[PDB]
Amino acid sequence: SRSYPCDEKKQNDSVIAECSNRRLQEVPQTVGKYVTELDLSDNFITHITNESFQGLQNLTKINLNHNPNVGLNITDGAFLNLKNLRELLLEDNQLPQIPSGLPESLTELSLIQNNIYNITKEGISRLINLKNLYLAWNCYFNKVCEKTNIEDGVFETLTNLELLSLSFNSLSHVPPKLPSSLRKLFLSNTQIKYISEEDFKGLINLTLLDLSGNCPRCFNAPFPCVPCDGGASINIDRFAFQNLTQLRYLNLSSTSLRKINAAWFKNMPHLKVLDLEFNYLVGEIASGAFLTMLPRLEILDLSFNYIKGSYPQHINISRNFSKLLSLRALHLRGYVFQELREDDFQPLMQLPNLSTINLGINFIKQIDFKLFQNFSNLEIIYLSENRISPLFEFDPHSNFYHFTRPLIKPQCAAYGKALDLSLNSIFFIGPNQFENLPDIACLNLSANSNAQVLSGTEFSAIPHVKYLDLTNNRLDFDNASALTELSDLEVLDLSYNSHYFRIAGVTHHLEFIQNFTNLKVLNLSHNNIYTLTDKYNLESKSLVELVFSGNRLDILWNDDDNRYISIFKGLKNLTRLDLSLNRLKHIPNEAFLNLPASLTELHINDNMLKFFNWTLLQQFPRLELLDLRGNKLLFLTDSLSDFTSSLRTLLLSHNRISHLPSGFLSEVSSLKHLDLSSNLLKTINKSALETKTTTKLSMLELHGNPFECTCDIGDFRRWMDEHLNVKIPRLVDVICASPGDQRGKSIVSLE
Amino acid sequence: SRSYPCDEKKQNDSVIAECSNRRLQEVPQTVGKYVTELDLSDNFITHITNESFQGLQNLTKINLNHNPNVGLNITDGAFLNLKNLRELLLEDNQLPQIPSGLPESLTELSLIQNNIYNITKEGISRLINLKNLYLAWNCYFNKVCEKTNIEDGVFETLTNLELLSLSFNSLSHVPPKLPSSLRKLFLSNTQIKYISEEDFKGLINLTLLDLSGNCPRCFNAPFPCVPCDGGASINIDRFAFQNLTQLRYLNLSSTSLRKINAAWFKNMPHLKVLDLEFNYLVGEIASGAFLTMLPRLEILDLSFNYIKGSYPQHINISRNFSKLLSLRALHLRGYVFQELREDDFQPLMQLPNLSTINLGINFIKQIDFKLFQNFSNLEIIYLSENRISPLFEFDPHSNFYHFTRPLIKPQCAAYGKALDLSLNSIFFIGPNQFENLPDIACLNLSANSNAQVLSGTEFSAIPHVKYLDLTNNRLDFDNASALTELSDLEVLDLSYNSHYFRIAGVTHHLEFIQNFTNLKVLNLSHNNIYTLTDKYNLESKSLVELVFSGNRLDILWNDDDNRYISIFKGLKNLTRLDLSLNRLKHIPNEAFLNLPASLTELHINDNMLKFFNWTLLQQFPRLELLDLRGNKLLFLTDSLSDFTSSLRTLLLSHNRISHLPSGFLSEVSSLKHLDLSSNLLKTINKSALETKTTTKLSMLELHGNPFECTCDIGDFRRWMDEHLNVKIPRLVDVICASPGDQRGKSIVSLE
Ligand SMILES: *[C@@H]1O[C@H](CO)[C@@H](O[C@@H]2O[C@H](CO)[C@@H](O[C@@H]3O[C@H](CO[C@H]4O[C@H](CO)[C@@H](O)[C@H](O)[C@@H]4O)[C@@H](O)[C@H](O[C@H]4O[C@H](CO)[C@@H](O)[C@H](O)[C@@H]4O)[C@@H]3O)[C@H](O)[C@H]2NC(C)=O)[C@H](O)[C@H]1NC(C)=O
Ligand SMILES: *[C@@H]1O[C@H](CO)[C@@H](O[C@@H]2O[C@H](CO)[C@@H](O[C@@H]3O[C@H](CO[C@H]4O[C@H](CO)[C@@H](O)[C@H](O)[C@@H]4O)[C@@H](O)[C@H](O[C@H]4O[C@H](CO)[C@@H](O)[C@H](O)[C@@H]4O)[C@@H]3O)[C@H](O)[C@H]2NC(C)=O)[C@H](O)[C@H]1NC(C)=O
Ligand SMILES: *[C@@H]1O[C@H](CO)[C@@H](O[C@@H]2O[C@H](CO)[C@@H](O[C@@H]3O[C@H](CO[C@H]4O[C@H](CO)[C@@H](O)[C@H](O)[C@@H]4O)[C@@H](O)[C@H](O[C@H]4O[C@H](CO)[C@@H](O)[C@H](O)[C@@H]4O)[C@@H]3O)[C@H](O)[C@H]2NC(C)=O)[C@H](O)[C@H]1NC(C)=O
Ligand SMILES: *[C@@H]1O[C@H](CO)[C@@H](O[C@@H]2O[C@H](CO)[C@@H](O[C@@H]3O[C@H](CO[C@H]4O[C@H](CO)[C@@H](O)[C@H](O)[C@@H]4O)[C@@H](O)[C@H](O[C@H]4O[C@H](CO)[C@@H](O)[C@H](O)[C@@H]4O)[C@@H]3O)[C@H](O)[C@H]2NC(C)=O)[C@H](O)[C@H]1NC(C)=O
Ligand SMILES: *[C@@H]1O[C@H](CO)[C@@H](O[C@@H]2O[C@H](CO)[C@@H](O[C@@H]3O[C@H](CO)[C@@H](O)[C@H](O)[C@@H]3O)[C@H](O)[C@H]2NC(C)=O)[C@H](O)[C@H]1NC(C)=O
Ligand SMILES: *[C@@H]1O[C@H](CO)[C@@H](O[C@@H]2O[C@H](CO)[C@@H](O[C@@H]3O[C@H](CO)[C@@H](O)[C@H](O)[C@@H]3O)[C@H](O)[C@H]2NC(C)=O)[C@H](O)[C@H]1NC(C)=O
Ligand SMILES: CCOCc1nc2c(N)nc3ccccc3c2n1CC(C)(C)O
Ligand SMILES: CCOCc1nc2c(N)nc3ccccc3c2n1CC(C)(C)O
Ligand SMILES: *[C@@H]1O[C@H](CO)[C@@H](O)[C@H](O)[C@H]1NC(C)=O
Ligand SMILES: *[C@@H]1O[C@H](CO)[C@@H](O)[C@H](O)[C@H]1NC(C)=O
Ligand SMILES: *[C@@H]1O[C@H](CO)[C@@H](O)[C@H](O)[C@H]1NC(C)=O
Ligand SMILES: *[C@@H]1O[C@H](CO)[C@@H](O)[C@H](O)[C@H]1NC(C)=O
Ligand SMILES: *[C@@H]1O[C@H](CO)[C@@H](O)[C@H](O)[C@H]1NC(C)=O
Ligand SMILES: *[C@@H]1O[C@H](CO)[C@@H](O)[C@H](O)[C@H]1NC(C)=O
Ligand SMILES: *[C@@H]1O[C@H](CO)[C@@H](O)[C@H](O)[C@H]1NC(C)=O
Ligand SMILES: *[C@@H]1O[C@H](CO)[C@@H](O)[C@H](O)[C@H]1NC(C)=O
Repeated sequence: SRSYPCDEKKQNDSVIAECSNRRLQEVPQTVGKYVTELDLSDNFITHITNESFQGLQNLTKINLNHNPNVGLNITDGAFLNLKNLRELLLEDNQLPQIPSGLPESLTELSLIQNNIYNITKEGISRLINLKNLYLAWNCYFNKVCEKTNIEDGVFETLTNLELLSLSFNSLSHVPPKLPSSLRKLFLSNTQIKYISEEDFKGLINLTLLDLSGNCPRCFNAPFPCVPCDGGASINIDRFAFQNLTQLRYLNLSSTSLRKINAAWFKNMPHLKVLDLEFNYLVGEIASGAFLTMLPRLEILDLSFNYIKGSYPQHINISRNFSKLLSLRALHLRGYVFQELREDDFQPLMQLPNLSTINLGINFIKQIDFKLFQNFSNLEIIYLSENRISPLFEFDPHSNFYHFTRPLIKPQCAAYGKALDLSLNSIFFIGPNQFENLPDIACLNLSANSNAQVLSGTEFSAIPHVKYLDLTNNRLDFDNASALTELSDLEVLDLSYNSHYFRIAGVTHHLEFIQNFTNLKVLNLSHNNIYTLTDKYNLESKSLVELVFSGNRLDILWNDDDNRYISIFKGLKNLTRLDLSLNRLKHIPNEAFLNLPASLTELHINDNMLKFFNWTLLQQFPRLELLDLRGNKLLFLTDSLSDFTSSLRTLLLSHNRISHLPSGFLSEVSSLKHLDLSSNLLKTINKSALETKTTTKLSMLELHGNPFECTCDIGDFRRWMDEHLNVKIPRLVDVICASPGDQRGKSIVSLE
Repeated sequence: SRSYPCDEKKQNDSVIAECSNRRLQEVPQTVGKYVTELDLSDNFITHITNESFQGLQNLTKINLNHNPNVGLNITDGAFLNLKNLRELLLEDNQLPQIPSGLPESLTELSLIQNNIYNITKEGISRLINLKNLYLAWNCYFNKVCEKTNIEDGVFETLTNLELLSLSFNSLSHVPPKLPSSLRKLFLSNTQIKYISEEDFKGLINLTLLDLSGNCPRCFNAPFPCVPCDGGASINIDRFAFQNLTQLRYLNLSSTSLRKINAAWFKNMPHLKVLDLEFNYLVGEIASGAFLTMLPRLEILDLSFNYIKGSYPQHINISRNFSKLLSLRALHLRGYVFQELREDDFQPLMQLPNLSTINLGINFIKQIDFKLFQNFSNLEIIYLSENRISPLFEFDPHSNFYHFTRPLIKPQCAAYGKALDLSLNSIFFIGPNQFENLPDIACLNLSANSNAQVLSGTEFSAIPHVKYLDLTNNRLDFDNASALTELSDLEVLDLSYNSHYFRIAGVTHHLEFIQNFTNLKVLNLSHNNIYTLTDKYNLESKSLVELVFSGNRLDILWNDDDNRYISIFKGLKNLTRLDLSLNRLKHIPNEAFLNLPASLTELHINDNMLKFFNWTLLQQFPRLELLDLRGNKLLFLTDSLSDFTSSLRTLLLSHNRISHLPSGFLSEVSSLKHLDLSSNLLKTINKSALETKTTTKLSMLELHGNPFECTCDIGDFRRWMDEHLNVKIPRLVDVICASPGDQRGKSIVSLE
């Protein structure tokens, strides 16, 4: 009753099977007949008939995507026997045609990233229960392909269809006779140079229209890009939008617009979000009649509208921006101006809800920072990637014109008002740098090439910063009072400040750490710390988490040196310590005993450790997680039960362990998750995993071990059959290296 | 007659065996009896008896360093049977004593890095042929160890001894009764507070004396450091040096000297190198009477004399520096001053021979650069690691107080006068930055945080730069005219300028490359180049070498994009191309065929390639070296000789190849060096390696293949004996992965 090759899961009272990435050459017939969802994606399967899915009654969803990995053949009516089938995902299979004989039970069908140039009534019209249909990315860029032929009224007969995506195919015309049920319609990069009055008429319900990339703006495009003749603007009929009163989302990005007709929006009182990126809008941003027509708009994206070859002193914002009442986020990137003056943003200052200004990639040399104060609600000021100084490669499921991730890390933003100045030129913070700013809880100074010695006065004008990102500078920590003006500081990120730490001759002072009452998280990673001046110890009463990865503890804890022996002992509250990537061959016993006893989580992974003294765990009563992955360890104690009562998770993967000690797990009742994968194990003995008392072990990962498949391994199989409460993942990757005839086979199949 | 386990090399008409790092548990009995030198270092050997070396007549040299790797037991008289044994290297063996009954034939004995606390007549005084004796690093730092007992008169009887190294042991006094034949005496870090008149009295042959680290300067020490009481200076009697008239080299580093007694040098006409580092000499550097005593001095190291807690405006250089008329290099690092004024260096400007001035690590904010022109001979101006703005962990065989590597890369300095500005704050190069400089052939701007768009005017004042290091900046290459003012430019390093390259939205211009008539070497590595503006090709008629590693050719050569297909074709002179670390899964055939036909050397290593089209090698008539290492490749052609006339070296290591096709070594007469190491080969059939016609192959690397050890290998073993002209290195590392009873065995030992 151990599921193979697939893994069985429990989700919303329905059990699902994950067969993905298992190197399968066909549809496994061992799939449990009770499964409602089946993921076959990323395998070698070359064929599908009506015999593949047999016996599966309740199956509602099948993922066949990315098959074969590195010419999928589907028969006519291969899916026909499946009555309960809802969602079918065929993406990236090199299908020359829409498969015929698809069931009429389909509510969702994704053919994305295939060779299909023909949308036919024969394959489509019969399925009337379709909600979502994904045809995108069949013909695009420099791919060898044909123009998409859409047979007349192929879509007319799906009267339930709420979503249609034809994006990234050669179309040249909006398809006629679209069902009035359409909610979202994606026409992006379809080569449609003209939008008529007739095109969208029947759609009274449209929530979203994507016309983007038709007559694109092609200068400096990171994809093969073909403009309309002379680089003309897309032609939109004055009345093209008259009948869309429900539109929430309009994507006009990269349509080469020099002009917005305000009457496009006349009939769109509720428009939420308008994507205007990659057009020529500098003229419209300055005048902009259409901005009077957008009272409910929450998100405006004007990014990359810059005039080629122009570096203007200031950005010209129309007073009519003040008419955008509901505006939440304003995105202006790639406008390209020299200087931000307080009076240039005047139209934005009265807007009640505007929480976000995105000025990224403007090459801005200077900003009058007092201007953000005069706004009302700003929670996010994103200045990243400017010149501010002191004083298939494309994911088909992603937005094509910008990244969709948060501008600021959620963990920083959740503290309060956020100012992101990262990837700029502020190499020295003077006395007046932060004056007349709002009360900033979240500050990103990352990547400023800052070489200064922070003296304790630099942040006085913004004392309430909780989260400070100083990463990727060259900071010189020469002052014990550094940063201590921020008394409320919770998270401090010092990563990638290695510049001065690497020099033995200059002085290094980390003592300021102890001066914070509320400091919770400190990241010291990749600083190359091997030496400190006069004070060898880190000390904090508050600190919870310390990331020390990417430093040299191999030097600090060198056998001939007593000085750093207590380096972490003074962090009295510490529950999480990351020692990874320290080049550690061995940790001196006394050094390990000096780690804080409060630790619940300890990462020693990705070092060179040949040696671990397990006895020392006796001094860490709270330790739930020990991560030893990526070391050289050849040996396991047999005594672990007397070393720890607390250890829940033990990660040993990618080590040299050749053997599992008799009664390895005897009496260790704490241990839930043991990862033995990617080791030297030849086999596992009877007495190895046997215990008389209770055990909560729920997961054991053996994959990547060179098991000897002779009868010696029989007992382990018998252990596996006896305990099914212990989950063993990727059974297909648990593989017999010997005997010669068993090579490549899974250890779960044997005489 | 294939040598095992050692590899036997021919050196200066003699024969040496390299046995190092072979995991040998004891001394091999198979060593050729004609070998003059034997390196057993870094093995597991735990025992040396008089039966270990039997049969070896002419052995002059034995290296036992680092055994066992992670207590070497040497029996009394073990080495006695070796009459011709001269050099014995016993380093890092944890020897508790000097091994008794060593041969009287020893000229050189190295006991460095052991546990020996007693130097006795029994172990030493009988070796009267000793020239070099190394006892260093036995007791030092926080190591648990004993003060060194040196038995009275122990060295007295060694009348040929020219080199004695006692450094890093606790001595407390110079040993009495040293032989007058001494040339070089190393007493560093021996805890000697006082040097009397008697200590060196009779050594009239001494050319080198090292007293460094005695009464050390401990502030900011990156090792456990114990100062003399009160941090006081070493006490050197006025007459301590009076008889050493031959002294060339004196190391006084870190002796805590406040004052230098000029009479120390009264009798030292030959003194060439003086090391004064890590003392408190700022006063002496200003006054400097002792300088008059050193007109023959070539090298003076004053580095790290800074006064604690002091950041003076100017360096104060005594007029008496003008007296050093033989000075070649002056090292003043870590003096710590703000500004370098032309007058400050006056005393140096008439020194005829001074070619090197080292100003590293002073935190200098500004220099008046015109001063360097008043000098006479300056070839090396080292300004690295300053504040300049726009206008066991210790190697026992290395210098303890500074790196000995060249200040400037020799490839760069060879061109002429060098200015090294690396690791400063020059973030913008203005019109006057480089005015009044000498004719600078070699310029290092690395790690200056420079974000500018170089327009072609920045270097005009130093138009003759041959070698330009721009690495580790954030350069915005926005101008086709960049650098073109340097018309004689030969080597250009742009590595780690990825900042703006990684942003798709900004413009990227590499066209400037073509404007150089003499450009030879170009490093573009780790720039993350995935997109360029309007001009997709790199073109030069001059270029010989191009390093493209760490870029994205996976993106540039993506299937759906034809734009970069010719990217390297326009480099018509190119013989060397590095395509490593481009994340390549495969290379489009036409993209490959557009690689310059002139290539003699091509590196595709460390990509993701599963496919290589060998046929395409036809278009590369000059290709000697193909580097495929670190890929996923499963497949070799059996037709290879059809595709290449020229291929000398083929590196296949770390790939997926499990099989060698029949009749390969047939007809390929060009291939001397083939590396198949770290592949999946189970065996090699007869059929693989046969050829009728000649085969020039001189090396074949098999290590790391899971070899099958049945009689099916006997075919290959047969081949190996029948060709001794093909050397297979690391034979101990060519190891059978089956049968289970044959595991770990080298393939070279079997029935
Ligand atoms: C022009 O502008 C318009 C409007 O801004 C863009 O429309 C958006 O397009 C993107 C990308 O195609 C859509 O993003 C995707 O949304 C999918 C829909 O998810 C819905 O349902 C799920 C679950 O039922 C909900 O969680 C979710 O809230 C939605 O209600 C998601 O399924 C996608 O997620 C998957 O892919 C991403 C990326 O790989 C992964 O991160 C996820 O884990 C997951 O695997 C994705 O988020 C977006 O929905 C569209 N907006 C609207 C309103 O529908 C156009 O793309 C744009 N044109 C171009 C060419 O840029
Ligand atoms: C310097 O070091 C600091 C401190 O570690 C780093 O900052 C932390 O980075 C880690 C990731 O490395 C963050 O941990 C992750 O947080 C994500 C945020 O989740 C929030 O919201 C979700 C719901 O969406 C909640 O579940 C969650 O409680 C949070 O409220 C999580 O999504 C992540 O969980 C996933 O990944 C981890 C493994 O990475 C799994 O264990 C989880 O099961 C799950 O799969 C993860 O927990 C952490 O939040 C950061 N902390 C802070 C203070 O910001 C810096 O990144 C580092 N700096 C540099 C340069 O590296
Ligand atoms: C105080 O100052 C004095 C004077 O500067 C220093 O004396 C020097 O000390 C260093 C390190 O001990 C010596 O450097 C080593 O010299 C060895 C001897 O080489 C001689 O013979 C070989 C051929 O047999 C020639 O190649 C060479 O030119 C010499 O004639 C070298 O063998 C060493 O190189 C080996 O080790 C290094 C480091 O591991 C490797 O990089 C090399 O590849 C090689 O494996 C090494 O170069 C130096 O010779 C001394 N100078 C003199 C004139 O004797 C003191 O070190 C200093 N005190 C302290 C504590 O720093
Ligand atoms: C950007 O890219 C450039 C161009 O590749 C890099 O600069 C080159 O880097 C390599 C080092 O990787 C240099 O090649 C090496 O040259 C050494 C110089 O030796 C000189 O002098 C000796 C005599 O003392 C002569 O034998 C020789 O002809 C030279 O004149 C050699 O010692 C090296 O040989 C050793 O290593 C190589 C493998 O690396 C082996 O093939 C050899 O057998 C031997 O073991 C090596 O050949 C090259 O000279 C540099 N060129 C220039 C123009 O400087 C940059 O480093 C790179 N930038 C960055 C930041 O990475
Ligand atoms: C301060 O600003 C810097 C620079 O803008 C921010 O660094 C950026 O952080 C983002 C989000 O974490 C990174 O994006 C992510 O990269 C990872 C790893 O490849 C990927 O898994 C995610 O999906 C996402 O793409 C981005 O790489 C990084 N940029 C650089 C150049 O460092 C930083 O996050 C900011 N700090 C705060 C507190 O927000
Ligand atoms: C310009 O200045 C920079 C910075 O000072 C120089 O970079 C430095 O180059 C040296 C010499 O190659 C590097 O040291 C070497 O490191 C290797 C690898 O670890 C080691 O095997 C060698 O023994 C040697 O010590 C050093 O890492 C590097 N420093 C930094 C911070 O990047 C550069 O060489 C200069 N360019 C020229 C033309 O001189
Ligand atoms: C040779 C190095 O001597 C120690 C040192 N370390 C630093 C440092 N990390 N930063 C500095 C910044 C400005 C001025 C001096 C220093 C400095 N200094 C110089 C001094 C102020 C005398 O300590
Ligand atoms: C969103 C930016 O689009 C193109 C661009 N690329 C760069 C660049 N690599 N560098 C710049 C430096 C100074 C001023 C402008 C630019 C610039 N610019 C701006 C502009 C001058 C309009 O091209
Ligand atoms: C401002 O936002 C709130 C919700 O956050 C909403 O109730 C209100 O309608 C918004 N005001 C405007 C002018 O849209
Ligand atoms: C830190 O810097 C401030 C300002 O330079 C200074 O007043 C204070 O003395 C410094 N503290 C130290 C050196 O620990
Ligand atoms: C210890 O850590 C916890 C968790 O963050 C925190 O609530 C508590 O205040 C800390 N103790 C001290 C002394 O700051
Ligand atoms: C492990 O540490 C203990 C101290 O609890 C010590 O007695 C023992 O020697 C250590 N074991 C090894 C193998 O070093
Ligand atoms: C030193 O310089 C003078 C000329 O300034 C030159 O004649 C002499 O040859 C040089 N000496 C050495 C040893 O290079
Ligand atoms: C490069 O810069 C120079 C100097 O500013 C300018 O004259 C020239 O037009 C620029 N060339 C370009 C933009 O390619
Ligand atoms: C081609 O390379 C060789 C070797 O560097 C060089 O001599 C020659 O000048 C180069 N050709 C041109 C056109 O510069
Ligand atoms: C190898 O390249 C040649 C072009 O000369 C092409 O005909 C052949 O199909 C290629 N082989 C493969 C497997 O792509």
